[PDB]
Amino acid sequence: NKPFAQQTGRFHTIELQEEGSPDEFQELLRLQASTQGHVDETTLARLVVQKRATKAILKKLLETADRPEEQAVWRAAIERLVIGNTAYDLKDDESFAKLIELAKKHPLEKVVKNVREVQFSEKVTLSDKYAFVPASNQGRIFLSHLRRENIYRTPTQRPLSLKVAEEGEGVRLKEMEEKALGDGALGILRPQSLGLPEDYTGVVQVRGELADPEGNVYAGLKGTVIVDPRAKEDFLNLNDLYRGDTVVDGKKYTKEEVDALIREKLKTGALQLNLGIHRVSTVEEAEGQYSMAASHTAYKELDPEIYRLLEEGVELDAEGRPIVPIVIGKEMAAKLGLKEGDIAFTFRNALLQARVAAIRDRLNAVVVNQEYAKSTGVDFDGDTLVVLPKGLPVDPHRLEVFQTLMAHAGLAVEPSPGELRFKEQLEVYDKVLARLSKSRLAAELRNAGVEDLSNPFEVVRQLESLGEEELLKAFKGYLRKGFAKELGLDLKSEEDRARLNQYLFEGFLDYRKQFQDPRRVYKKLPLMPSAALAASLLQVEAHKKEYDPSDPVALAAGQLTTSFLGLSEKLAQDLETSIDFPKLAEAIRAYNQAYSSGNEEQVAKARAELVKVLNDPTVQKFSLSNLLYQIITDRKKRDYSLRVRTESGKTYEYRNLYAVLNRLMQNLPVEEVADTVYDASGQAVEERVPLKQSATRSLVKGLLDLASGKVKEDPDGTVAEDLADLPVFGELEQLYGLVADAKYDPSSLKSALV
Repeated sequence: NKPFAQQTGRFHTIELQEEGSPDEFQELLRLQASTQGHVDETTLARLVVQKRATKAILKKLLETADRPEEQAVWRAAIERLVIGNTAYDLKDDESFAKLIELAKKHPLEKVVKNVREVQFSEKVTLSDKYAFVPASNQGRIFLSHLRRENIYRTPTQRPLSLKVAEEGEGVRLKEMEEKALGDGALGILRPQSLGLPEDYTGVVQVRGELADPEGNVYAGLKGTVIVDPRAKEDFLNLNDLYRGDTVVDGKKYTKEEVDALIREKLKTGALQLNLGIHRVSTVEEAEGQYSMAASHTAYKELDPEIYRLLEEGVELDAEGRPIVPIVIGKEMAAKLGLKEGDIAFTFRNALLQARVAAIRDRLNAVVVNQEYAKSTGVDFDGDTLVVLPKGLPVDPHRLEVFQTLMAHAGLAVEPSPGELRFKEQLEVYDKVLARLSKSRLAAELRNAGVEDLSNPFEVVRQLESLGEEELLKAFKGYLRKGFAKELGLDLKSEEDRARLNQYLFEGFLDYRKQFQDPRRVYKKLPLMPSAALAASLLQVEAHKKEYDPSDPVALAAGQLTTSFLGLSEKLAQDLETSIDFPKLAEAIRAYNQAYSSGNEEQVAKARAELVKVLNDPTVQKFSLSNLLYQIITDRKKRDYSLRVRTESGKTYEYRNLYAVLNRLMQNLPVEEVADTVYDASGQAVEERVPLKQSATRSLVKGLLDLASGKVKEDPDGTVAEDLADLPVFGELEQLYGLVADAKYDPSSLKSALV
């Protein structure tokens, strides 16, 4: 309902972009289009984030001369401010006095127009949208800026307060494997303890913190919990909380160092958990219905049938479309007309075929194994799965297809077959089957309608399907004597005999209820040779780097550069209308076949065919489009870059993804907008970034005082044409101070700005 900053009180929040006012960053971004990609987006982003934030912090520092002890917290979001020639070290009671002095005597947009430098506190955490600063200086908040924005900017409803302790009544803090309850998941507590309607049974998405009476907060939490009355204690996994890795009072405290501090407070019974609910998992319609996704691993304890069910593999159907075990609720199973064993479909708000393996009375999640839906990138912090009925009015894609496209685009690589869930059992069965097929008993079976004896799950099914109890005792009795010999068990020894029925039935035959063909049910799904190929064709990857953690602009600057994820997505859709998915699919199926068991000529020819479909320009651009969308989405957290390795042998690094997106769009070569160029092994052959930066600060200065007449030149063929008639122009002028120092050769300005 409102930001967890405000529902908890930790931080004060000031907005960075005012009411409906124009996006000055979207405008600067067409300096990137005019220069054909030779300015630096994240520098443009910096100038904007420094302006927007300096203005906000002043305007607050003025509306807050009346609430004057609340002002003092905003004072220390800015250390030193250079306006004109005078410099204002706000820590001085002197300088600060003077700063608020001129603050009133001149209107805001003129004070900001003149700030030449600004340095922010370690205390202010800047983002694309807000400036957060902590409420009281008394305590200390042991998490990094990235995580404060992560945890505290989300809207949650009114925050609860739960006791943490190890013995007694409260919440307990186990120390298990990381992600042990699934990735986005960080705890299992009872519906009652966080105040939900009696015996709720689902998952709920929270934004909690872990604090003490004195105002120190040691870990913050972001993700979901699993609500369930069937579990005994309310417990949070500690290794899934965000703690440490930050600098309190000049020292970095590591994860490990803060984890020590918690165990010491926890023992003293002075450690709470302030938790805010953000969305409670209903089951609501979409046809189709959907709710949140839980990992089956968070059920080995409570309801281990669910755990063990989704643990025993996924089966590829006869056409290669994986069928994945899910577990749905009563409500859902109703409205969508499904019962145990029904094949449905599911996708995250790739479209996979689902096999219902269970139905529960009070469940309102959709519980899946995550390793088998990694192809729909399900994330157990809030992601929702949709289920559609058995009606199947669509074409669900093959494992090779998308697994091959996903790989061509750097988001998966070497051809491995799977791990068969039933490997050793099926070898035994094939040894026995040799003899069975020769026997009289096999003639009897084929006379009663069972022709193909190769699928034991089918022979047993098709039997009990049609009468034939005697032929079933005979088939079941045959395979006993068979496996017992095959495994050297003595069939008389009553504990050796219970070991057969343990191996043949309990471990093998009974799974005929979940799977259709044992020969196609996998423990580790395979990697099709076409996708290992597809990945060797494009050398595109998403290289990780953290935003400078010392400097609070880097992140907010970074988040502004995300603000065209729109165009990255239209590029994908507009692109995919072209690709003939028919021929893509056949060319892949050709290769994977001719790979597995094919002659030498075809493993040659199917290779050259698929390759020519994969090197097709519209395919390459489609896959490259898909990568960029992931990178841009991830730059909302880290300084990710694109890297590409070309026929030159060299690899190019990009963090100007808006120029990359334009070049892809207008079918221009993408290499000149690269930031750094590396030499095969050799690195740093060309570092283009420092040039691109001071160029940016020049062109901005140009664009600005060309549009305002301070340059006697023709603001006409240029991007300054009509700028000064536009609302956004009043905004851009508030960042003239930060680009004043720059210089530009006035002749070549008209050329740059066209």
